[PDB]
Amino acid sequence: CFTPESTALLESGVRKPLGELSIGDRVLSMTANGQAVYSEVILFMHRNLEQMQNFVQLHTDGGAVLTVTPAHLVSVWQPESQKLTFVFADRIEEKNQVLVRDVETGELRPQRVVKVGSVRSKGVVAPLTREGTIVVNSVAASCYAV
Repeated sequence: CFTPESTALLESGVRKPLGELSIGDRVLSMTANGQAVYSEVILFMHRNLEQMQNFVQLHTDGGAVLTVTPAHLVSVWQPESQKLTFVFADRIEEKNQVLVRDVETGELRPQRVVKVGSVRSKGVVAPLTREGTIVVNSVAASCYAV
């Protein structure tokens, strides 16, 4: 799950916080091969704005900050094997590479994690897109926490 203040990018340039994102909205998502696409939000697997929760906070070298629950699946680039995979947020370490939207090109490109923090805050949201993934605060993630 994500925090409700986290940002989705909608198809017509709109930004919406996850706590106000609605079914039917089309949001930026990443395909299994790493391409950016728009995908409709079709349901919420979880949506509780009052639920207190411990979150991992991943800060990237380019200034994206992803706040997700420990078992949330986050996209990771492995440069030695040149392969995209998913890793639990709680397993991600500094210097691991996540996939971040470049404002210059709109592509999702690898960026190093520069800080791993934690926070306890209120509200959890898990929108599901048709693609099964979502770009949140410019960082590519699964829709799923395990």
